Amino acid sequence: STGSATTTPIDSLDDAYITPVQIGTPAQTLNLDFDTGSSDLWVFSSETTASEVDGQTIYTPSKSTTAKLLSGATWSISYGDGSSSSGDVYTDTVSVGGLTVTGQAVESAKKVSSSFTEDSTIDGLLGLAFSTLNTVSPTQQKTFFDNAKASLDSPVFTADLGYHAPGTYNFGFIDTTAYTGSITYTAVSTKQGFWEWTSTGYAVGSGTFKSTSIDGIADTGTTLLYLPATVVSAYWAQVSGAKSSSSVGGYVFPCSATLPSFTFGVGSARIVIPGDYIDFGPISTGSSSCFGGIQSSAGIGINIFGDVALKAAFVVFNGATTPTLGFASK
Repeated sequence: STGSATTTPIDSLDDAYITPVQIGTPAQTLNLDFDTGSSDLWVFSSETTASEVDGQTIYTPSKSTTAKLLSGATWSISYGDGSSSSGDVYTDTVSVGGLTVTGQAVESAKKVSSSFTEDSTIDGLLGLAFSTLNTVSPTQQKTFFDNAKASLDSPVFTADLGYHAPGTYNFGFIDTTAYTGSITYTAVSTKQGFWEWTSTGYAVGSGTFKSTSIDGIADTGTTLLYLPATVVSAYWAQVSGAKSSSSVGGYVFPCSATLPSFTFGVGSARIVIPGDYIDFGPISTGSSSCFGGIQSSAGIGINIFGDVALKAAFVVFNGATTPTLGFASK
């Protein structure tokens, strides 16, 4: 089997992407944030504290003839940005782009933090990291991909995120029309439960490539590119007036600037992030200070190849017995 679904930016900045997901019988379609940095499929629901729901579409398990309470199971998750959610668990039928999993754990939120409430466009998350990170207790649950894998034509999914445009998540096949040149594959460590890999270096604009190993995670659920302070300083030094602002929470730059590109290495291959992808616009409405899309990972504890990086590539998440990651230009 295979599946193919369009993923759409939630706003004009590509802050996140939403993908429609069918849950239950008859189908209830919710728009979920596919997150290769976590491993829980959770939704706003009829159980979510009413004051914490503001415009989201909810899953109502009592209206699904295939929903079953997973008795005794609870979940609770905290994300790198400080947001969180928790609740109980149902199993139900879940379909993405025509690919159906029966008995998928659907984690129903009883509580969500303010950032989730305030984002009316995201109805929940669909985790695509390794199932070892799943938070359900006392019986850990599998991700949608893990459940689908054996049925797929090939044990892979691909992320093809757009810049200010829709893109695609495919399951079970590689669309050879969706990228240019060849796909370069690179090793993955699953030790921390992430799609963790090592970039071979970087360049700033038309500058020379610096060969250096940068360990990080491919994370579709993180907006920006978080890299070591040395690398980030070298990038922003090429933008007149750019500076790190403790008050704003990162590097800012004059909105009048033209940003240089940023290149990262994948083995001997190179992925070029155009300068425009690194512009996250005014820090506040009407400001002439703009927020940068490359930020320091210092104090996160891990480097993160978030959407800024991933949307410059066609990315293969290869879930074979020994997982790997592939990157192609597009």
